[PDB]
Amino acid sequence: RDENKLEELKEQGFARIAIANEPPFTAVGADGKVSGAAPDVAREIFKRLGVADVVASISEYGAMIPGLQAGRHDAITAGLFMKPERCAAVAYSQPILCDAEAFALKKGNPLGLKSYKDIADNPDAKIGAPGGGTEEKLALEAGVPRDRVIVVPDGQSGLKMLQDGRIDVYSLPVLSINDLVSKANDPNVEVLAPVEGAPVYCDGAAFRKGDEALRDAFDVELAKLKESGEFAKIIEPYGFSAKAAMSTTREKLCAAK
Ligand SMILES: CC1=N[C@H](C(=O)O)[C@@H](O)CN1
Repeated sequence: RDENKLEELKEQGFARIAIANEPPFTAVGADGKVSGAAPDVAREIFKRLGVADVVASISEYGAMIPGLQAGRHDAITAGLFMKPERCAAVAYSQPILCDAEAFALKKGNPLGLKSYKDIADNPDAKIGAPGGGTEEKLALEAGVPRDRVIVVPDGQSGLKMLQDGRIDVYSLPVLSINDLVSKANDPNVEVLAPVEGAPVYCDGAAFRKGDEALRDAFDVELAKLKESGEFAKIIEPYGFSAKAAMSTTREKLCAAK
């Protein structure tokens, strides 16, 4: 289950992957099929490694690394963006899904919220964000107090919380917000993208430190997918940029900048 992880996954027939259900990063249809850019890439690569299918678990973003280190899943494939502190806890693949950050906001933006700092500087402003995710951390880092950063389980709840006036802003990656609002059919909601002063992130498939040999194998296929253009064929129908991911590396994103 360490150096010989791939072998066991092959003779097991499947790999356990962690997702959050946030299109177009991850998605689950009523059928039960797991799609989205991250699981499709993960699915294709595992297939190439002799691993016949993926079995997915839904959880919130903050439970993913703990679940991985506890050995509950074989990889995180969910748009879990590379950050120094995350990089120190897992063995990431090379970059896959890149995106900026966005705001879902009341029409006309009554509070003038354009950066995470704007939220911090207004004591009335509450921001909705996934628990343990990048947006929550960026709000906290900009100086939004804990009790004004509100944990939101998923996009549909964030939208509803915004409509109810529980939050003044809901924050996800641009592609996630765009997808959510276009399906929302709500003239009172408005998108602000990208968030001013917020970093641009890329994710990878995240593995246990002791599963680095599996990570290497996954990466050999990722690199071949990138080289052929097949990588672009999988992720770009979802709105992602292949070039962005190919323009940087794990080490650059994991660097303390
Ligand atoms: C795809 C996605 N990634 C963020 C993260 O990696 O924390 C989450 O906070 C929100 N959605």
